[PDB]
Amino acid sequence: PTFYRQELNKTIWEVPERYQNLSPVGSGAYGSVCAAFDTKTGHRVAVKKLSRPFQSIIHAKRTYRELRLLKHMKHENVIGLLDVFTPARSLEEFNDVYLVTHLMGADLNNIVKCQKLTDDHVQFLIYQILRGLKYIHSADIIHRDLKPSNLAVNEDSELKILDFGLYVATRWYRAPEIMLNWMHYNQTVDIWSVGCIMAELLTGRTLFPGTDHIDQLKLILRLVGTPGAELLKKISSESARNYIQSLAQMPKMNFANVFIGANPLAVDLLEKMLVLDSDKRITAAQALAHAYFAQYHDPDDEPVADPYDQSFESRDLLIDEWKSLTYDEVISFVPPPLDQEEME
Ligand SMILES: Nc1nccc(-c2c(-c3ccc(F)cc3)ncn2C2CCNCC2)n1
Ligand SMILES: [Ca+2]
Ligand SMILES: [Ca+2]
Ligand SMILES: [Ca+2]
Ligand SMILES: [Ca+2]
Ligand SMILES: [Ca+2]
Ligand SMILES: [Cl-]
Ligand SMILES: [Cl-]
Repeated sequence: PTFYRQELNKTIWEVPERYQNLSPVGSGAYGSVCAAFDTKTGHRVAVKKLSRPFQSIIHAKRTYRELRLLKHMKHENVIGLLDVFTPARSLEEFNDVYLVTHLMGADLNNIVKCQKLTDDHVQFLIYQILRGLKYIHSADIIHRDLKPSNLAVNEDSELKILDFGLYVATRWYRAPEIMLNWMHYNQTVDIWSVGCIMAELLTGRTLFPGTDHIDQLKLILRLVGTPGAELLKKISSESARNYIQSLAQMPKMNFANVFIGANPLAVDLLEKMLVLDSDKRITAAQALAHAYFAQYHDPDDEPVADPYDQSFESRDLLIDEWKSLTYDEVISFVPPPLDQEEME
């Protein structure tokens, strides 16, 4: 392919002539993103240029991690790859990596902001998040920082999870076990986040808008009640445990009185998601079977992922080894068919 250069976001992008009309649409994880027109298929795409992908072993391994992850993800509610390219003609000059996916014009904050969503619409949005999470969780991949700005949405409210498995971030949607650095956690950290997202879609208000980690924990405990001693097991820091134990005891609120006027099935699902005990939190696959999603649920169209080999995560390799491995993954990429779906 012939490449061309264009300055975007104050830096030179070098992309195949196939991709035209590049225009910036914001930052992504470890890179920045432009919308583009794919002249081969007439489809709109998003191209992410990774920022300094091989500057250090930290960048180099995270570049490999992201490319491996995105090459594996093949689900309608999860960001995957249409293309990956580099202007380099050999490994020796390989220093830049561009990732291509279908263009999604918005994030979930653009949906929930200037509209009173209907309950049927909220169901569809949360259903899609859970379908994507069932898939990634089935490959032992967790998001850990799921939030509206990590949900890409198009003009028809079709949604994809992004930046899973990977500047001041909001902590308002993080699972308490993550926010507070608890010793053990599981895939249901992401279900807590779904509960906070869903609550906000139903009420139009952030569920736990804490000003710091302590204020956020206090807001959480006001809703769900103070935890038992069993939960202290999870917390290494004695001062943190002593603090939580020292709090005046609070009962769990009845969610029916918090989410006044919501579909009772929505309230019931929130009660199952917003539990402090992560071993008692509903899973994505269980939530998909909940009656709240009855009109959308379809067991034939809620697939799991092929096994994903993450053995590389435990390995320390040299920068040039990560770089060569990443180059191999760029070269071996097989673009998917344009049409991968059939009528049910
Ligand atoms: N507009 C749009 N459409 C699809 C994806 C993205 C995207 C990507 C991304 C990831 C992988 C890839 F291969 C290509 C792009 N990373 C962050 N974002 C956006 C997520 C919403 N806020 C703006 C940036 N942006
Ligand atoms: Ca990891
Ligand atoms: Ca169906
Ligand atoms: Ca088809
Ligand atoms: Ca379609
Ligand atoms: Ca069927
Ligand atoms: Cl967000
Ligand atoms: Cl701790």
